[PDB]
Amino acid sequence: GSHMALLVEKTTSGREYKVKDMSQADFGRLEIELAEVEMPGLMASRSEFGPSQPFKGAKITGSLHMTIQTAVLIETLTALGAEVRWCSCNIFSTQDHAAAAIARDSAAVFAWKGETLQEYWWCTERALDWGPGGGPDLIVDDGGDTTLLIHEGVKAEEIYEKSGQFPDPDSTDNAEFKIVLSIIKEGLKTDPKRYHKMKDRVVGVSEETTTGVKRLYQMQANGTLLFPAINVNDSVTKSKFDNLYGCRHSLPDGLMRATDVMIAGKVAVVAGYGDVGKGCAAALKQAGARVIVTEIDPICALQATMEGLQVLTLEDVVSEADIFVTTTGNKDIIMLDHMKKMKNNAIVCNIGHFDNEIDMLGLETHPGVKRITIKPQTDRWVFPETNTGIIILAEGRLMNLGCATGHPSFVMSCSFTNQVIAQLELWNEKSSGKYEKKVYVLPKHLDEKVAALHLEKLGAKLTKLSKDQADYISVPVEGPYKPFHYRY
Amino acid sequence: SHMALLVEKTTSGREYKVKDMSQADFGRLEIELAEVEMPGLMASRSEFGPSQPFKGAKITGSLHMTIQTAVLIETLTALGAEVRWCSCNIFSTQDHAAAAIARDSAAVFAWKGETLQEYWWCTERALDWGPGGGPDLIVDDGGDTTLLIHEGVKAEEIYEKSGQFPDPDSTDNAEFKIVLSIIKEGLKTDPKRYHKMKDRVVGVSEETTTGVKRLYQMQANGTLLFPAINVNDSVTKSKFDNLYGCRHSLPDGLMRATDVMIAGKVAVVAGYGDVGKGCAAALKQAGARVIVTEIDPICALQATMEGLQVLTLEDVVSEADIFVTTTGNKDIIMLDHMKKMKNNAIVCNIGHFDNEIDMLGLETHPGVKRITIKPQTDRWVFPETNTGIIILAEGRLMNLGCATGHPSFVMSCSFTNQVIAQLELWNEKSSGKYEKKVYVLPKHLDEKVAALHLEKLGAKLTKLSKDQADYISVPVEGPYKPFHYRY
Amino acid sequence: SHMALLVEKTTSGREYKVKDMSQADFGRLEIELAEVEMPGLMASRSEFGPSQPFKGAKITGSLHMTIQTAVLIETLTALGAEVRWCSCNIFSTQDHAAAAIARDSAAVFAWKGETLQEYWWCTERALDWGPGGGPDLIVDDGGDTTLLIHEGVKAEEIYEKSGQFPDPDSTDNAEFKIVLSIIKEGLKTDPKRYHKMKDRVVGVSEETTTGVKRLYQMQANGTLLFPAINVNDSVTKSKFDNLYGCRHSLPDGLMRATDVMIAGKVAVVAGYGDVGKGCAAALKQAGARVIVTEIDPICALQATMEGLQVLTLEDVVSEADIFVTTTGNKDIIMLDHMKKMKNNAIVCNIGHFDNEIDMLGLETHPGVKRITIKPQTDRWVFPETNTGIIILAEGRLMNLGCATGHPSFVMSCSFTNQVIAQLELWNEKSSGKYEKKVYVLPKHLDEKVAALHLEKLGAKLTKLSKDQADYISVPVEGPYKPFHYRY
Amino acid sequence: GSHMALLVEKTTSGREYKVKDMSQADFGRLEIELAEVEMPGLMASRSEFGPSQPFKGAKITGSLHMTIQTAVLIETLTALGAEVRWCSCNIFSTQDHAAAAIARDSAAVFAWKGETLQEYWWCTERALDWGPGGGPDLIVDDGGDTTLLIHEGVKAEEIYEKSGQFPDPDSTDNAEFKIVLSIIKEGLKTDPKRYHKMKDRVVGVSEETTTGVKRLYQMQANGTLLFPAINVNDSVTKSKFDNLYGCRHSLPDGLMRATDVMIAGKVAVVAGYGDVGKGCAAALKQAGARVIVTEIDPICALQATMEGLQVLTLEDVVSEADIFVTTTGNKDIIMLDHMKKMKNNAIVCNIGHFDNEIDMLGLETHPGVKRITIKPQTDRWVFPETNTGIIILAEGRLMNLGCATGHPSFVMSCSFTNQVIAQLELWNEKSSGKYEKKVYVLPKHLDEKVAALHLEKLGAKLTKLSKDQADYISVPVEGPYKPFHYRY
Ligand SMILES: NC(=O)c1ccc[n+]([C@@H]2O[C@H](COP(=O)([O-])OP(=O)(O)OC[C@H]3O[C@@H](n4cnc5c(N)ncnc54)[C@H](O)[C@@H]3O)[C@@H](O)[C@H]2O)c1
Ligand SMILES: NC(=O)c1ccc[n+]([C@@H]2O[C@H](COP(=O)([O-])OP(=O)(O)OC[C@H]3O[C@@H](n4cnc5c(N)ncnc54)[C@H](O)[C@@H]3O)[C@@H](O)[C@H]2O)c1
Ligand SMILES: Nc1ncnc2[nH]cnc12
Repeated sequence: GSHMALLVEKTTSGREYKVKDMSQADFGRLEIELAEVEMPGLMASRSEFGPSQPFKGAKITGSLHMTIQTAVLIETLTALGAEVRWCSCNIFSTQDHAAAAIARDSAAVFAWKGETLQEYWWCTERALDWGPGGGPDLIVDDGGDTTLLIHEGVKAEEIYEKSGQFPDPDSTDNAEFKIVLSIIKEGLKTDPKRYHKMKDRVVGVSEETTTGVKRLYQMQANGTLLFPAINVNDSVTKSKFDNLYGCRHSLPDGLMRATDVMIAGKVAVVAGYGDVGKGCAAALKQAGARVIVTEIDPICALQATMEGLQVLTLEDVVSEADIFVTTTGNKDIIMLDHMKKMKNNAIVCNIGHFDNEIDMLGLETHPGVKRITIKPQTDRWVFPETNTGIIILAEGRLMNLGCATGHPSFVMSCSFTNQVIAQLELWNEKSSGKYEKKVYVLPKHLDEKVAALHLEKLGAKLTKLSKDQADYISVPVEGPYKPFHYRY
Repeated sequence: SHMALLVEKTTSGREYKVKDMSQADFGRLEIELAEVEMPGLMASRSEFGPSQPFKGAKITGSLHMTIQTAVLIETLTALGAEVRWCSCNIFSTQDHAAAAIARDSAAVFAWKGETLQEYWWCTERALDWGPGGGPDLIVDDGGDTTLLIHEGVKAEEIYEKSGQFPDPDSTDNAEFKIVLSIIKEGLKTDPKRYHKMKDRVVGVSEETTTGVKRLYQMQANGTLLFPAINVNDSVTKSKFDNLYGCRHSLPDGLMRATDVMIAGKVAVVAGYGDVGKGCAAALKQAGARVIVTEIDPICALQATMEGLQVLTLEDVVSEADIFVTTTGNKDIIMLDHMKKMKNNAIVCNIGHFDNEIDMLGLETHPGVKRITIKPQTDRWVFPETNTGIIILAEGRLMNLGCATGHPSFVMSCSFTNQVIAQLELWNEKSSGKYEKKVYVLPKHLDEKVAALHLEKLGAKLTKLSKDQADYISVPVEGPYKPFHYRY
Repeated sequence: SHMALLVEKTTSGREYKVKDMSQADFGRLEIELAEVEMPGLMASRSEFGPSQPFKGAKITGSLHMTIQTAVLIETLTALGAEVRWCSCNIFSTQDHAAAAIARDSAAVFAWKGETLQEYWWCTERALDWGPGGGPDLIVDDGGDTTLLIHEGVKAEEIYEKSGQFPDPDSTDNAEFKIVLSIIKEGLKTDPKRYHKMKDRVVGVSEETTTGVKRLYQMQANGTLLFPAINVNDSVTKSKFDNLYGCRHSLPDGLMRATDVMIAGKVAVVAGYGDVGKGCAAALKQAGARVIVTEIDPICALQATMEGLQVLTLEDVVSEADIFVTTTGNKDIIMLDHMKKMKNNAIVCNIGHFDNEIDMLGLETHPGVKRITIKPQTDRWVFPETNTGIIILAEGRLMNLGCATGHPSFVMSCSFTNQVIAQLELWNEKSSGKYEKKVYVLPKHLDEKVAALHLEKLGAKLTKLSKDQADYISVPVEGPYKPFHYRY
Repeated sequence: GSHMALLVEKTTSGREYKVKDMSQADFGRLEIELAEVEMPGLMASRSEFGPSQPFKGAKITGSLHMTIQTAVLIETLTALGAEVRWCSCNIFSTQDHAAAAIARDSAAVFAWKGETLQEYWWCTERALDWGPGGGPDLIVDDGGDTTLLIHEGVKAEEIYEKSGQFPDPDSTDNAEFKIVLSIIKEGLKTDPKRYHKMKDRVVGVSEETTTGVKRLYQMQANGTLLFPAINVNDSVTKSKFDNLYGCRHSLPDGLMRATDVMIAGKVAVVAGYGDVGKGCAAALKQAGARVIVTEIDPICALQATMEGLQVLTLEDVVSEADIFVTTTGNKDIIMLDHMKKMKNNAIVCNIGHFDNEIDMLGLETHPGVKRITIKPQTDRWVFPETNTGIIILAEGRLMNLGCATGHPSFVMSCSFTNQVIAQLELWNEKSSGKYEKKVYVLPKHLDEKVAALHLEKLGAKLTKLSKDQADYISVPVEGPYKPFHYRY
């Protein structure tokens, strides 16, 4: 094979991995130990469920961003008896010391910060490739790439089984999808029933993020979804916490690490005002920026105005603003056309799941443009027309994870305790038909439980309803406390 | 009270009972200002006026009888409705609004400072369409009009068979004794009043969380007599009026009633739902240190993320300067709590009903003394301590009781939803689309409400390309969010 | 006006003129509440009451005649002073406060809604200690009482020599014509009134930025007749009342006058000094998008750091919903600006004098029409456009004119400084310590004011060890900051 | 000499330096170029004054923290004709790439991140040691260490000149001062009139920070101050901007980089509520912490309460709080006694100038304590009594600079344009007696000018007074606009 072939390494115990630097394991462990204290829902899950080993025999593939927080999640799964293989769901989001500690101590991990796209897809394939004993039984996904690979893999395998044909990247004009089809092609040479076996064994997927869940609904709508899915993003204790308060923390962190720019006194544009945009706008306003929101949804627009934020189209503000943040989960928000109008050293970043919110393709092909790397994940692109630049963060990829460390532990404990519950539910319920090849959410009493598990850490003292009071508001003393449609 | 509970009539023969008709010109002046602040309602008049969709309809409403409600009423009449109205609280009426409506537009039975007897008499009047019958449609806020009809029908069933009347001795609740006595008296005049009424009612649209709770109870126990639209739980109602409206009107109520500085104080907000979020926001933004009480661990955790301490009432009762109940529950602030409060602690309620605070225990505490500072600000002094507390609006919703409730712009959001709900029920009167259950308006209409309010504020919306719309799986024209989206 | 400008007298012979003495009981009730909120004043009564330091003193004040000022007045009288008072603005009096004071404690000449003639007559009355002479001491807010004395002395000098009177034709300013006519009339009765007065005045303590500006002008031109203490520039005045007080009372004024939703609007704050900072804070915290105008690049830069846009008025005149002038300057919002404003834009002033907004240009605009919505809320409609603007309190300080001004707690800070200033001037009356110049209170007393207000709020101060105190070069007991510290 | 002797290196042009890694110069230049855009007051100073070379012939020693921002300041001094030698005023505050770029391109620099105290004082001595041509003429100081060394050097030289005696570290129990006296002792062997010559030549010092200015007043009060001083800290455009808004930026940056802890939901204690404490409290509250302030000054305490913050003594909250930040400029704020009461993983940091706000001496000698370094400048100290830890940032040294990058460029341009003005004034005015051996502040019209220079960058449009309006408020159309005693 190739001089530069990607090859798995093995620990002294024989577990596969590929990480940046295994010498970083001790440092990873140190920060993991700190995180544990900040993640009471995960630690409570270990205490409650560890002894009964509910995941005994289960094989779990995950793609949550390979951070210290994810490390605590992984080690909760393993504490509960799972065997685990992991990759990151973005080329820039891995924390190398986290990856090293997990590789050393707990799970197969294929992840490093600064992957090429070919490396990224290879790592995804590896995390899914359990070899002859088969697997996974369970998938934890963030953004849907792992789920996509499986669905596209089954499709390719069907064509191969019927007609002998391999995928051909020439068939697509999308550069990344060419890589995907190439991975699949090569994988047919090693195990051309890989994905069919998986299709038959996988109990379900638990999906972390808004973009991933949109993809799940597309597959359900078109009748292609192969196994049950739990939508973790839309737990209240996920969407209304991680997406909002997480970003309120990690947006400014990414800006400050990447650029050190003063936010106070600047004009910042936030495209989108969903959960992520709300948290980003909040951080920016809190820091002393004057925040302008773009929106397509009149309800979200009206919310922004109630918070004292101006709502305009991008075109209205492109020449004036200092910082741009895309939060939409859509595509084509900041185009080359917009970039050409920006002031010198305008900062352009994306915090939505995929980089196509920003027109990186257009930028890279703009005649005469010059990319000057300031430092990793801070790039100044100089427009020749003006001899002025724009500062792109993380090549348009999720800026919080790419330029900083993403969300903090405490809020990730809320998201990831939902993940643990979701995994437990899929595994425990596998032999009714509680779950069809459809998208489900966790029940409210479990959503409430996640919150309840995090109150003591913060010293929050909850009031107990009397029986009379609970009757009066039509709820049980132990909850759930809100109607099905409650929005919080 | 100097009020005689006999209807008056306009020159045209339309009934009313208000405090002072001389206030009508002033009412009109403030309505004229409110119209500019209520573009959703004005847009509704322009869109639907030519077709007069409420031609021939008879509508009873109970929305608080404010300037804002006047604009709603006059939207209904601009669209062809004949209207009778009452307030849903004894202290929430704005007398000038009532006067202008009574004079110009609709039958109104409402004044600020009703007794409970007067309150229930007004409710009966608003429902009394005379021999001809009615209402066709009900607009309710808190469910008292809906309650009266359901309890009336129940009493009429028993009466028809056994001749038994409701007996007020059956309840120790002073206000419910009044309701049972009103039902008894109505049996003695027309034992089928409410049976006939319920058979003619096309539906009710309900404004507020407490009222919608009641509706869901009636649906669950199979007693609900007619379709209901839950207006509260439109996004453009619950996450605007309940939240931002209270953020405005809570401090307004506090300032008018007491003039107390909020900055530097400790304020307790009991509950952290939509109302409690708005109330806590106002207090914190005014420089108070806010402590939240909650039963729901999700809401509690939200409060902590906003930098608020979450404790039980018992932990802070002697420390706090201001107490605000927002729960929609009962028995939040009891006499036992009151007795521990510092001198001149301010106690108020902004939930729908006054039983959040233990007025009964207060009023019956041996040796207690009430000194009225001014209307709706009372200082109660305890004999044990010789210190006092300040109760606002006798525990009734303080924002409406001590100030003017929410402002026009936010009420335009709420009330545009009410227009849409009323139009839906009425247009569908003969179609069988709605069963005797509780419905919410569809998302495209919730979005329309928002969209109607953007121009006023200069908010400029982006349009999706078809490619972008496809990418996120929505139509270019919406709706833009999944059914279970929480905003 | 129905007011007869003839003094009334109490049973005891003390003069007054108020709107309605029947309001005294209500005044008393609200004063009793205010006392609990004003610990600095109450502490002053406890500390100094036994020694009666103002025994035999005659004090004239012009503080706005509110409940808060009533507590100040009754601190002065608790300490032995005899007091005469007027308000320093035509719309700022609270009639119940005035009544209670008139009845119980001091001569008061004040009502809400004075004409300018009445305003100046009240000022003369507050200064009129009869043949015996007085005042010994003046409490001023904005400098009009001080002005009258200085202009009076000037006119008396000319009169004594040439018999010439002030001629109102010498000014085109309608209000200054009233002042010159009052001086003329007083020459015709007692040509040495103000000469005698100035020789007896121990000093003045001045409350507000505009008043202190005037004092510094008089010092600079050598006309200042007596010592003055600048109370405004105590830290515990300027950086509390002017800032936090307006943060409270600006939204109060807006809400009472108009009930408009602030959230979602664009609001312009002209000026970003202490008052503009507080006003902008309130508006932003209420959900308005605030645009600041400024002439001072430091203040402008501060605003930007707070996330506010800084533009000129001309850039935003047609966009903003609410305009608030805070400058202490003149000619901020002119007729030319008004004409460009959207229908029902709200225009108000919270600086000391109404000439921040061009009332004269408005009132004299051909074909303009004023429609009073209610007292202190006027809608002016222009003939060119047939659209209107809403002027609050005819351009007079809106917080006091449309609401109740600042709350008691913050006014206790301001007014404890006034007590200290008055005690200093009076105790030093015969010592020659103060020249005919403007003085500020020393830092240890500024700190004492703060310290007197901490217990109320439960704020617990740390004590320096002697080693720590030495390390930062301060005494354990303070003062804790260098002379030029800005806080 | 010693195997591990600290020795100056020289550039290819012969200029002295000692930095961590000269290969970092290119990276420093890249970030310097970005900073320049964010520092319009400094760049305007270059444009206005560059051609006239006002500092021709002047030698300037500085000790401003050796950051990218300071690099822009240094290169403004050199653009204006100065020769410059520099050190950092804290062992952890240097940005190594900034130091390298300056060393390479513009000035002698003795600075690295992670200096020992002996290295720190050596670098201070080197920055002051111009060799046989003499110098400096001018000093820019932050915290007063450079000024202290000169004053203590003159004292030692007087004793040496009169009585032949050298300093003896045994004479002091203060470990750091032993190092100082040792430096001075050794320096007497190379030039025993170094400091006397300086005393005679130095035109003045411009002092950056509150602690430094307190020291200057002590020397003025005791009649020991040797040369004029300009107090830059107390320009309005310094104290009310850098100390406040700078810390509002850089406090949370330091916490997030050092620990990644979620601030939202926590209890944070801010000791002191001066300018720095106001900005720190603001950041913490803005981020969703519940902030408790400690104060000795009743005015500052009352301010805090008006902002909705609880004011308590440290003892009231030590067992409950999650984060502690000292802001006092005092000493002995957080003692070992307090530390022993803190919860597991409480974060303890200092943002005041000197580390003695926190009882590091007491901590280090606590029986059985164990220091576990998580990563540089994040240390977990484990108390044996409880088997719980506290997290100390930057060994108690200024946490914003030690754990992150300190303040951002834009606000430092305000501080440092004051520095430029101060230096120009001292140099230009040296031959009257405008300036005695006393502490002075810059006049208000120059303070205003600093602000005015930063408005256009932010798009802020200032109104011009009419002549009539300016008369009415008793100010000139061109300012100054406020009375001498105005507090802003
Ligand atoms: N980086 C992180 O740590 C992180 C955390 C959570 C979620 N995510 C991702 O962030 C993205 C947003 O998630 P969310 O939960 O806020 O979704 P959301 O659906 O709640 O909000 C997205 C918003 O974008 C608006 N929008 C869509 N197209 C737009 C356009 N062309 N211009 C302006 N506004 C437009 C929508 O109206 C909507 O309100 C998703 O990709 C999600 O997966 C990232
Ligand atoms: N890290 C940075 O970037 C940075 C920036 C500016 C200033 N500084 C430094 O920060 C420190 C504070 O500066 P400042 O300008 O805020 O000073 P300041 O004098 O304005 O404020 C310090 C405050 O601490 C309070 N205080 C003193 N002793 C106390 C005690 N024992 N407990 C509680 N409070 C106490 C004082 O009352 C005062 O209000 C100084 O050392 C200064 O040099 C650091
Ligand atoms: N102003 C108002 N009018 C009617 N209902 C309301 N509910 C809250 N405020 C109100």
